[PDB]
Amino acid sequence: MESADLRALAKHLYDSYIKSFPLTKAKARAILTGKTTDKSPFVIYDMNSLMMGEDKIKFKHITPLKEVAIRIFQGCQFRSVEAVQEITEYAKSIPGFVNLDLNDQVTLLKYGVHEIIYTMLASLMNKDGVLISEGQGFMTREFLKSLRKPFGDFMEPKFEFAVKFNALELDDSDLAIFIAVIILSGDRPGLLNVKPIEDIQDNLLQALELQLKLNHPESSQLFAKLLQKMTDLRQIVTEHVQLLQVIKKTETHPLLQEIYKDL
Amino acid sequence: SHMESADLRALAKHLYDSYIKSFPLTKAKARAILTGKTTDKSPFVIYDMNSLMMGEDKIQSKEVAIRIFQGCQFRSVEAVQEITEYAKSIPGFVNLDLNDQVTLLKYGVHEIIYTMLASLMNKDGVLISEGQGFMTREFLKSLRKPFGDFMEPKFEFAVKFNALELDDSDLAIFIAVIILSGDRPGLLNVKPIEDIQDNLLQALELQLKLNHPESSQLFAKLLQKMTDLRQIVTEHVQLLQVIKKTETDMSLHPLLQEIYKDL
Ligand SMILES: CC[C@@H](NC(=O)c1ccc2c(c1)c(C)c(C)n2Cc1ccc(F)cc1F)c1ccccc1
Repeated sequence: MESADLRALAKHLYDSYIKSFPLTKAKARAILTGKTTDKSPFVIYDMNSLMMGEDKIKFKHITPLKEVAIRIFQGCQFRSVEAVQEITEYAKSIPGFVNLDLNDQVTLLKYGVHEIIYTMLASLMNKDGVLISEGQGFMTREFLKSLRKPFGDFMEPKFEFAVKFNALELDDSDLAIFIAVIILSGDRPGLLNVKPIEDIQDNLLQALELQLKLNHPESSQLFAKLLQKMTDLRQIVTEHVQLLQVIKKTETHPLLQEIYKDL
Repeated sequence: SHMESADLRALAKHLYDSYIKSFPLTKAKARAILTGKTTDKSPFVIYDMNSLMMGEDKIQSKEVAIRIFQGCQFRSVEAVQEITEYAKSIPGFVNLDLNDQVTLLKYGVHEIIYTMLASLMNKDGVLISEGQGFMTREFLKSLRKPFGDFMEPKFEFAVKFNALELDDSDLAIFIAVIILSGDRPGLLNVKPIEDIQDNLLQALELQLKLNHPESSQLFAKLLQKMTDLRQIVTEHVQLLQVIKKTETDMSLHPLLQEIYKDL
């Protein structure tokens, strides 16, 4: 509607984005390049550095367990569950979300967290590795693909997406509106009242379009390129669940399986 | 109406919202079925062997006492899945050590099932089959030994617990307090667990004061009910040790077995 109101929505989403996500992209980019404050993350590049990292980095997912490739997949599921709760808190700050049907709120989050997890995973990724444990570590890309089959292929697609996605050079204020657009997708299966969802998303898309033009004046059709990335996000989520269904045939704890019943 | 009350009320609203999304049969719906004030919510009442056989196909050639006991396990296992889903929504729960998350769910899931079971109970019986059925207290008490002495401690607690007249918004915070118990055996980090419960205990005190202003010291009486919950769990595990050695042709559900392992 009003151009000034769209900037108010952009400022609101960014303020909530900071409160909901501790390790922002700006903080992650400072770690991946050097914030002139030392505190460089512990790098995991092989099996020996991984065993040293577990004795130094405070890992809160070390259950009595036997192969190494399972532990790494276990750690990435612990963080995923933490991420879902961060996204859920952020989704509640989107204007109009809490007023939606309660079943629709659950549906929008059920199918949206995966696409948001990979979107924000790109903020912690360069072409050589990904930050882990709130930025205290850095697991190299070569060490991830050196894992045995099929555990050596569940991160390479995210790297291929991140290197293309990070080329857009979006900051946290851009991602805050972009993440809100993904959550309010009116085409999620099982929605009961699509109209208010699309109404809010069309309002978020107007805010994102004005945000990208003011924050990236020299990027011609960046708004269009960012919408094309949403298509690539659903391709990986579909590709990941196919690899996830291969899992459950190899990892064969009852109470632990209920906490991680998804993803 | 200070700023501290704002966060406590926000925490109460968050938990109640997660409570509704995690449990499909709330106390409000349970009471609307039992009070019998409509026509579409009337349940089928099972009171003898005849009405038991009459109420079939409610959306094996086993013994009646065995078949009903097997049905209690499936609902218990399904309840563990719902409590596990609600636990992840408690702020800070998924950020704790993974072994502590399992330990809190291991010892907390019993005290919550019997707490919410009171919502489905009155003086004369308990709702079953998602509220479509209603099994009387005397029919369950008439089952062969020792299957007839399973539900009596639960009915006695429910009658005294329901006298507090708590609604779902009160139960949402009280259930969160039960999960974040820092006295569970085998915990690694008690300080982060006690910090979360102190916040939940603070939110429960304000919730009960605003929702039950005429009820004097309801917060103290609600906390004292933990003694009765512990007594039921102790009596329940003693009975299961009898069936384990008398009914060697059946076993508990694997998810239930892991909960009962050790303590
Ligand atoms: C803590 C786990 C504990 N579970 C119970 O003690 C229990 C018993 C009966 C319950 C319930 C919980 C609940 C939630 C309901 C609604 N019921 C009534 C009910 C519902 C459906 C039906 F088919 C028959 C019914 F009796 C348990 C552990 C191990 C083995 C068996 C049970």
